[PDB]
Amino acid sequence: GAVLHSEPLTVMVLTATDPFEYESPEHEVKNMLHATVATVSQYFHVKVFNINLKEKFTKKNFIIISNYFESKGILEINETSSVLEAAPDQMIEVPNSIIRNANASPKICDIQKGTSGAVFYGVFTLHKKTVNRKNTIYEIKDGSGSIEVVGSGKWHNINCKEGDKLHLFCFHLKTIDRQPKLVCGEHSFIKISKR
Repeated sequence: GAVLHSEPLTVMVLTATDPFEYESPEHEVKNMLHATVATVSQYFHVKVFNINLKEKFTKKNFIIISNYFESKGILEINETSSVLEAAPDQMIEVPNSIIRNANASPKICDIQKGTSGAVFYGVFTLHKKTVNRKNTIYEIKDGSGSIEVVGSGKWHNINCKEGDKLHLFCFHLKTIDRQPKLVCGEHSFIKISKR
């Protein structure tokens, strides 16, 4: 159950992925990208479903979004949304603290406290990989704990080795055998950093 934001909101683009394939709710494969943006008070993760907007979602661009959606605190832009270039006199002053917050990853111990279905993003070191038959277990670890990431579909058996860093986008928390795990969903994405 998403909510609709009708009013213009000026944001500064912080980061954006390249386009990648995903399956839509109508069971069609299309392209999307993940982005992060900031107002003067807060940063947001954004799912961008209209790939024609990829040039507007460039780092340090100022854009004005309207008729966009929000689910679980994540903003969603689809074809029906409006994304305009901000005029020079429409720029906003984003404190560097917000940008630092946006780039910070959550600690695994805090992911482990999440409610079922909570959504997380971050960059984590791969500690152990178990390639099963229908899915792959990527055990990630930081100084606060360890958690299993369950990858299937596009994220089954990806080309990585223990020690690499995995940048996880839009994974969600699920209890599996009395244990919190991160699992992929419709809009999940992984980026590998070799080490």
